[PDB]
This record gives sequence, C-alpha cells and structure tokens, in this order.
Amino acid sequence: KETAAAKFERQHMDSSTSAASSSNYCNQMMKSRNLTKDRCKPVNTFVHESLADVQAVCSQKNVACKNGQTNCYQSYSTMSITDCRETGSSKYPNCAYKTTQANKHAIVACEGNPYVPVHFDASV
Ligand SMILES: [Cl-]
Ligand SMILES: [Cl-]
Ligand SMILES: [Cl-]
Ligand SMILES: [Cl-]
Ligand SMILES: [Cl-]
Repeated sequence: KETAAAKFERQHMDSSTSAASSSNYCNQMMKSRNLTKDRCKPVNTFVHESLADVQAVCSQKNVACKNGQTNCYQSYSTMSITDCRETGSSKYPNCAYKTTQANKHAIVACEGNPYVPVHFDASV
C-alpha cells in the first residue's frame, strides 16, 4: 500500500517552489500527486517548506486536533501554504481547483517512530 508518512509527503509537501505558481498551481499539483485519479479530492493543502522543517513541527506546539485527538502540533512559525479546493465548475474527470496561497501556521497530526506527520489538520 502506502505508509501513512509517505501518503502525507505525497499529499502535502511541495518543497520545490516557494509559493503557488499561478491560479493553475492546484490543477497541476492535484493531478501530478495523483489526487484526481478516480475522483476529485475536494480539499488539499500543500506546504512549501523543506520536508525537514515540516517534520520538525512534530516537536513544536502540541495542540488538539479538530477531531479531539491530542497528537496535533502547530508550527511555531508561519509557513508558505497553498490551499486547493474544487470550484463549482469541477466535475470528474475534469477536476478544477481554486488556488489560495498564504503564510500560515501548519497544524499536523504526528505518529510513529520516527514521530512524523501523518495528517494535515488545518492552517491558521
Ligand atoms: Cl515511509
Ligand atoms: Cl514512495
Ligand atoms: Cl501515487
Ligand atoms: Cl488538506
Ligand atoms: Cl491529511
């Protein structure tokens, strides 16, 4: 299958650009990370920082996750993040996304040994 840590990398990491391309950034990334294979993933966030900086969030501020679990952590600093969300024109197999880029704190759930990100909970 895919491990939880590897799925978090594929779905949420983009260390190759400092910030969302243009308005088409999300259409391109949602497709290349295979998030539009059988259906259009409705919402997905990409973090534009090194993998090491995102992994380090797991030893930063411990905060509750939205679902009540207590293994979430909020980055001490803001990070460049792009939220990708389907627009009304989106309809599989022609997915379409709005791209919203901003500098926000990343909140991730962590698990395992090594203790690394396994879910993206929110940005603030
Ligand atoms: Cl892995
Ligand atoms: Cl892999
Ligand atoms: Cl894949
Ligand atoms: Cl997300
Ligand atoms: Cl996730």
